[PDB]
Amino acid sequence: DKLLGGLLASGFDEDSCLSRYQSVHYRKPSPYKPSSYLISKLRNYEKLHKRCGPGTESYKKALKQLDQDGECKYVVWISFSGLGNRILSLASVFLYALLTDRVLLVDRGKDMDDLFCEPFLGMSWLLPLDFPMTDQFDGLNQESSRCYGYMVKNQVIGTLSHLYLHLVHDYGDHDKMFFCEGDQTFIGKVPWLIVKTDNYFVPSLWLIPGFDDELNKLFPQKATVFHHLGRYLFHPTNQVWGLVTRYYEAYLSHADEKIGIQVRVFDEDPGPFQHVMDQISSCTQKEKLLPEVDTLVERSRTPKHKAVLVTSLNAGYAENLKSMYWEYPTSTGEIIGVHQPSQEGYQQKMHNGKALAEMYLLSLTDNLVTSAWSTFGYVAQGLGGLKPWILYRPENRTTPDPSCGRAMSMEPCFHSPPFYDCKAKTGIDTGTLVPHVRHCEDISWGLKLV
Amino acid sequence: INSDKLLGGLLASGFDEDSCLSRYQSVHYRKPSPYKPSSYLISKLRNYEKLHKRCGPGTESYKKALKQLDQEHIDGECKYVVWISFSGLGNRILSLASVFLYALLTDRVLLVDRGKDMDDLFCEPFLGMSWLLPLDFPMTDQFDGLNQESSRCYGYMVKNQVITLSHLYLHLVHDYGDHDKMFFCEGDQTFIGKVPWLIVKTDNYFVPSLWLIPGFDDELNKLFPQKATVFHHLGRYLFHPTNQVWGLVTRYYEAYLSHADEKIGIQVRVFDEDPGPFQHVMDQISSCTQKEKLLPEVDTLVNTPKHKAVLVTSLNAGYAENLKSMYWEYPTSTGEIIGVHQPSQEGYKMHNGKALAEMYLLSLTDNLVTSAWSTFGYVAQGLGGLKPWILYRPENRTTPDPSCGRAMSMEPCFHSPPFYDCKAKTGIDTGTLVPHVRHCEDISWGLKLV
Ligand SMILES: OC[C@H]1O[C@@H](O[C@H]2[C@@H](OC[C@H]3O[C@@H](O[C@H]4[C@H](O)[C@@H](O)[C@H](O[C@H]5[C@H](O)[C@@H](O)[C@H](O)O[C@@H]5CO)O[C@@H]4CO[C@H]4OC[C@@H](O)[C@H](O)[C@H]4O[C@@H]4O[C@H](CO)[C@H](O)[C@H](O)[C@H]4O)[C@H](O)[C@@H](O)[C@@H]3O[C@@H]3O[C@H](CO[C@H]4OC[C@@H](O)[C@H](O)[C@H]4O)[C@@H](O)[C@H](O)[C@H]3O)OC[C@@H](O)[C@@H]2O)[C@H](O)[C@@H](O)[C@H]1O
Ligand SMILES: Nc1nc2c(ncn2[C@@H]2O[C@H](COP(=O)(O)OP(=O)(O)O)[C@@H](O)[C@H]2O)c(=O)[nH]1
Ligand SMILES: Nc1nc2c(ncn2[C@@H]2O[C@H](COP(=O)(O)OP(=O)(O)O)[C@@H](O)[C@H]2O)c(=O)[nH]1
Ligand SMILES: [Cl-]
Repeated sequence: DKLLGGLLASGFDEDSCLSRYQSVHYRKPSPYKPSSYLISKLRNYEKLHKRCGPGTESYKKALKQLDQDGECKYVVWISFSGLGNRILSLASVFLYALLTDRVLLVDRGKDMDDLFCEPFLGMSWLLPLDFPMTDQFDGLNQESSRCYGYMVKNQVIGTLSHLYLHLVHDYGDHDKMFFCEGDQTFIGKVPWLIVKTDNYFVPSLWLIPGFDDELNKLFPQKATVFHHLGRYLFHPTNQVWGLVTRYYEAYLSHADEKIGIQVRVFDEDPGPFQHVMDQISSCTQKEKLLPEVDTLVERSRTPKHKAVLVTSLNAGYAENLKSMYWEYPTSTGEIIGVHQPSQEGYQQKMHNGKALAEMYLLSLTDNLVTSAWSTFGYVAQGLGGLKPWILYRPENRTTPDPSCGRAMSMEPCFHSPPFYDCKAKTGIDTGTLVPHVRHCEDISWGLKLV
Repeated sequence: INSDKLLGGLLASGFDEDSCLSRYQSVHYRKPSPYKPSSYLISKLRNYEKLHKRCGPGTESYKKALKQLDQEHIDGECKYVVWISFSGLGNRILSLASVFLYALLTDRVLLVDRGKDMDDLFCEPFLGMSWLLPLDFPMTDQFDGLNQESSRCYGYMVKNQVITLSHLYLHLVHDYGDHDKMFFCEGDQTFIGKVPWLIVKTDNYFVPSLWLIPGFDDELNKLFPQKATVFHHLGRYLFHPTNQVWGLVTRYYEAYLSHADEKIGIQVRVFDEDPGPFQHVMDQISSCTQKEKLLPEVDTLVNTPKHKAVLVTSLNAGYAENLKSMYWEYPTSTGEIIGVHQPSQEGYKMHNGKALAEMYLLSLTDNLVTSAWSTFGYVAQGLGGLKPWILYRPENRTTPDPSCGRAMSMEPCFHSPPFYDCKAKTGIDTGTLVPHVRHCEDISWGLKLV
């Protein structure tokens, strides 16, 4: 099923985006099926987009409104921050567009169209380069005159022609009013919304009345939001897809089982660090993801091949594993090969291409280990429909104990959620209101769907 | 008993299997050699085993021969040649094979000084006996200090015209001189053939000059009707990795190489004070493998392909990393699927085990590129019966042009030959006497069998 149970629309040009349908030959089928209601929501979204998208008459008339009522409403996502952040925040803004009957338009930035194919059949999701507010995207912040929070603060609130929503991690109490029901009703009248964020803000949408009922219908399995919208939205270009297929076929395709180890060390020193090496071997072995080796001369008595796919900025962790499985027999007899695609040293177009391909490769494994706080790993696990084991975030360069725990769900984590009761107008722990929105396993104040 | 498991009669049957798994199992991992050992050679090795059983360490005969060393002048039942463990592993493997050939030509028993690790690396080669020099051999504590000035050095005696003896030290190290080189003269071999105990220190593959000695020439021609198979046969006969080293081979083969349709070996050695890696060496490898059609070009302007595995060995990982990137980043011109693998990056016990394992892994490839001057490469090509493509030694950090050329034959090179006409007692170019002994491709000073 190259259509993912109805999630994807047929009729795309194969050759211009090989990954779209051809990736069926590379993963196992997801056991999570999209709701019939979500499928209808997306087919109808594509009709709205054909009706209102760039190049249409309707879109031209709506531009003239920004400048000088209407039947077209929009939300523009600004390109900003690292790739993991961009994939997650873009999926969030898309969900928000579905909840508000808006058209999503994508600021291409430097490379989004170099990485990702078109997701909406017959139109394009890219904001035209001549959109007349493009020169202001960089400057837009909490002090912008059309920043919603800045307008609340100054108490400046007819209907505005447009509104900027500051949803970056450094946002304040006024910006956070975005997550309140009364504020959403006001914002819903504004034709043009511009969003900047580096967070996966999905979970808090489930706490806004009105949205909650719609979300219930869209995702009866509440923790499939990113798994469905992410696989629907993001398809690597042929350039990026080449890195995926060539690495898969050369190094991973002959394995009975594949284990992804997504290694991310939030430290200015590049390492590698012995305590992280120790965390990894500790985790994979105590969870029976990888076998022990032993030093007995007398051996006991066809073996499965396991490929270990390690992604990191530094290759020391994979080299450590490689050596160990080369130097010693496994206690179970299994055959273990360790593979790492790259060692880029730090974040830096070939670099973004490689990072996307590596997230994609991780999403092709059978069992996945990820690193606490890493959105690199959230993307991999979401696209793969994979519930990882999480390597907890170490303090004072001490190997955490326990070294890892299983995730509650495959969902990404919202790192900077609001902690606000809109009704009582006072603070509250938003991770203790409903059973399906809980604090994240890797970051105690984050939120995620379960 | 001319089973492929016995290398066509080269190996004797009857060895205990579990104590040396590599011995007969070598068959599962290589293809069979098209070079058949002559039945003359097979008879000579069986009869060498009878003599070794009669005269070997611990026998009543050995013990009786030890008493000849309890005096300056000595007729016994048994004569020996003792090899001193000296120099790097590639040097030791080749020199030991040369001394063994010399033992065969002089009806002598070979005893092997185990040094620090010969018995941790190699199994016993002579059915029913040990080839190790006993640890209480009277002269072992002299081995380190024997040299050209030693009173018992044959060359010293020749120089000072002071010539039966019970023993004689033969200095056959690369720094030897004109009087030591007299070893390679027929008249001197007649004197030497009288001495029951010879002690040899060498770091050279001295085989080729034995072919220029009357007497030996006739026997060599019967032993090796295909002249350039000397090391291929004796090396395969003598050297079998212990179980601990064989585990390095099999685990690496099974994890990384076993699914390939073709394997290309690239043995990289850079004789330079800096560790590198050097761009001009990368360019050389790239040029060599592409112009010789060993590895395909890539398309930078983009049904059932074959899987080709590239096995790179080097102290520095920079060359394999560069190849791996190029083949990941760009599609092959041919559609071939290319995987790049390097076992170790030693940088400069477990170490000697890995070096030996890496030599054997190279010896398992289908086509082999080697570095000029490198006995590491000589061993690997010899064990595999591979005629390599040689990367010429570069001067002044310039990529040579041509970058590589096919060897004249699979034989190793003798780096420090004598150039002396024994009969006319005068200098001569020993590389221009007989068609089957020529100057090496990679070092014009040396000689090889062709
Ligand atoms: O006793 C406390 C003590 O803490 C000391 O710091 C500790 C402590 O850190 C708490 C703090 O962490 C922030 O995350 C840091 C992280 O610690 C760093 O490791 C990391 O370093 C990066 C760096 O940013 C890079 O530029 C550099 O090159 O490399 C390093 C290492 O890889 O930086 C992050 C912050 O990065 C964000 O900000 C800077 C941007 O440049 C960057 O792009 C951006 O990253 C994005 O951040 C978002 C966040 O949503 C998301 O993760 C993206 O994926 C990512 O790309 C946290 O950001 C911050 O929240 C922590 O502060 C605590 O926050 C609590 C929750 O409040 C937030 O969420 C809810 C919302 O309602 C709030 O408005 C919002 O603020 C809060 O309750 C609490 O009071 C805060 O302390 O812990 C870990 C330890 O490692 C640190 O050393 C501190 O120095 C000391 O003074 C003292 O306070
Ligand atoms: N190729 C590659 N790039 C990485 C890796 N880890 C980190 N990076 C780079 O650093 C960035 C990390 O930022 P982001 O993607 O937002 O994820 P996060 O910072 O881990 O939450 C990545 O996007 C890459 O550019 C890796 O394993 N492989
Ligand atoms: N493991 C490993 N060791 C190497 C490699 N290249 C060189 N060495 C080390 O350096 C030594 C080189 O000396 P020798 O073996 O006599 O061969 P040569 O010096 O290349 O002629 C080897 O024995 C190894 O210990 C390599 O690719 N892998
Ligand atoms: Cl450390």
